This record gives sequence, C-alpha cells and structure tokens, in this order.
Amino acid sequence: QFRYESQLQMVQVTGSSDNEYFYVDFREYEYDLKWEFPRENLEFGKVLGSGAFGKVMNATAYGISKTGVSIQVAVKMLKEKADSSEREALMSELKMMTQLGSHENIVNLLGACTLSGPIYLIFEYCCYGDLLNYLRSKREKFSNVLTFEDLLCFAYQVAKGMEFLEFKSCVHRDLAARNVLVTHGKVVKICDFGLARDIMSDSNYVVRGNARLPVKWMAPESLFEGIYTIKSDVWSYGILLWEIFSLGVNPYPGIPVDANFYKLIQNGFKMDQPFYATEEIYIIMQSCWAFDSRKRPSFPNLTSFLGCQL
Ligand SMILES: COc1cc2ncc(-c3ccccn3)n2cc1-c1cnn(C)c1
Ligand SMILES: [Cl-]
Ligand SMILES: [Cl-]
Ligand SMILES: [Cl-]
Repeated sequence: QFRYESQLQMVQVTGSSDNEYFYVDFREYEYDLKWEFPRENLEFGKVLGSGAFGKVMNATAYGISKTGVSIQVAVKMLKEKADSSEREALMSELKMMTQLGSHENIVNLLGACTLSGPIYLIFEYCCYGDLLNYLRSKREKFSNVLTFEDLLCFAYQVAKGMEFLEFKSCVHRDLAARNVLVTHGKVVKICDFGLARDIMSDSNYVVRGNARLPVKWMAPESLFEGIYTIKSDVWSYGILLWEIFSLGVNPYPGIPVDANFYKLIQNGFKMDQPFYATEEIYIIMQSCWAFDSRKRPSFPNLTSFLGCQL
C-alpha cells in the first residue's frame, strides 16, 4: 500500500544513460545525535497543513538558534496512528537533510526530537507561505507592491537552490511553485511540503495505484518511463518559470489531465509565452521543455542567464 516518501531524494549515478541511477536510502545509516533538540522547548501554534500521514505545524522554539532567544519554526510530525513504517520514512528524511548542509534557497533543518516521544523534524519558518499563493495574492497589486525584477529574482533564487541540490546529488521529484516558500527580503526557499498535502487538497496530482503524480510538471521521461533525474527537474523548472511569469496560473490552462494530455506531451506541445515574461525568458522556458533531456540547459547555465538579466 501507499507510503510516505520525501520528494527530495538523494541519488547515485551508475552510468551515463538517464535511467542508470538508484535512490539512496538512509534507513541503515545512523542518525547524528548532535541534531537532537528538547521537545519541552517547543510551543505549538496553528496547523500550517495536514495530509493523510502527517502534518506541519507552526511553533515557537526556545534556544534553537541563539541562547535565550525564541524564534518561529515549522515542525513536521506524524498523525497519532504512528505506524512503524511511516516512522522510519521520516527518520530517513531527517538523516538525509542532516547530510545536505544548509543553503539560503532551501528550507533548512534546524533540529529534531526523536528519543522521548513522537518524532518531530524542525525547520526554518517562512512567514509568507508558498510561492503559488503569494503570486496569486498579488495579481491586483503588480507594477506589498510586486514588480518584474522581483519575479526575475524568484526565478534566479529557485535555480540557485536547484544548483545546490545538483551539486549535492539530489533531485526534487515535485518541483513546483506550491513547494517553494517565501520569507523576509523577497527570499525564496525550495522545500518538500508533501507530508502536509492530500488528494482532497489537490487535483494537480493524479492517483495511479501507489503513485501520486503531478502530471503537468513532469518531464516526458518521468511520465513515460518513471525516470527522475536532474534534467527532469530542468523541465519542471520551466513549468515553474511559466507559473512565475503568469502570476500563478495553472499550467496548460483549461486542458484537463487525461490520455489526450499524455499525447500532447509526446508530440511536442509546449505552452505559450505568459503575459509577464520577456521574449528572452520565454526562450529559456522553451529550451527547458526540450523533449530530449540532453538538449536542456543545466542549472549552472540558468544561474548565469538569470544572473545576467537582473
Ligand atoms: C506559512 O506557510 C508555511 C510556512 C512554512 N515554513 C516552513 C514550512 C515548511 C513546509 C514544509 C516543510 C518544511 N517547512 N512552511 C510551510 C508553510 C505552508 C503551509 N501551507 N502552505 C501552502 C505553505
Ligand atoms: Cl513535495
Ligand atoms: Cl498545497
Ligand atoms: Cl499529494
């Protein structure tokens, strides 16, 4: 039956073809105890989001960043059933995130509570929420004012975050604006929000046996062969660029997810230039949607092309 899995995954390449890799599993690796934080020092707030397996909650953490100082954090946890398989899925995400290291454009792990109670993973709080809702909130406030350089900066930062994950040998299997968070200074951060989401919350995911597939964000090789590489993420990134430069419009607007959608993608269908994009930004998008993954740009390339335009 269906299990919890972070959409952030470490991988190891075993050859030079796209399907020659496997997924790194931390279940047999040991958890580093220097990350352990006392549960007594967490004061819980609202539910940020709730899924089938668990939820993410706002909280106040005493002494996590500096001595004597309370800050706001976000806490992943399981729901009370506490099935032991789901427990280890969440330990594996913990161990994985402890090995990543931090980066400005990733929602970083701060600590965890694992010994005297139910498992908590503790993350940086991002006050303005997911990028998708943020962009949508600012449709009637675009020149609280949102400008074109802000949009370009968001694009640059997400690419920067993905460069980090590439260099650390990770992929994100669900890169989209709903999984990017916004915080002070127009700063954006890639996260894995999957534990806080359901099938009721989202029609952008298609049920298919065990899988829950974000079809309109997926590269052809992901859709047709089940392959997720960093070049798949470049496709997804293109789709996320379209989201940014339309202020959060659903991709392939008005087109439903069905067998005809699979055919569109197979035959080379690509979205049009959205309102807030320049022609140069649309040329970037279009090359992210190269059918052949070798023709797509890399995240170092995109970090340059968008370092320039700023
Ligand atoms: C205030 O909104 C947030 C703030 C926030 N800060 C951290 C996180 C988070 C989410 C997942 C994993 C790790 N961290 N987080 C999530 C949200 C959030 C809640 N709902 N939506 C749509 C975004
Ligand atoms: Cl996710
Ligand atoms: Cl959501
Ligand atoms: Cl989902």
